[PDB]
Amino acid sequence: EKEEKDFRKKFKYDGEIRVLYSTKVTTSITSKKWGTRDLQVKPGESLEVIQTTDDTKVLCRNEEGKYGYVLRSYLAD
Repeated sequence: EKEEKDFRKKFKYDGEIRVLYSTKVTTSITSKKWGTRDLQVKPGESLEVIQTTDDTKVLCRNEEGKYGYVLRSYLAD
């Protein structure tokens, strides 16, 4: 949706978005920390995991038609 433009906007990343290994949000996930390029996901939830952004970063995707980033700091394996 129009949300894709929001993600692609900052995620000008040109790749093959495909949830290959959907990881589960660890209760120790980010619940307070929220960034413009971050997702408002909650700890203890499950979302689709895309490809690794840089080295230790997994981009989650929601059927909501919007994407979000997650730092390895607070995320599942």
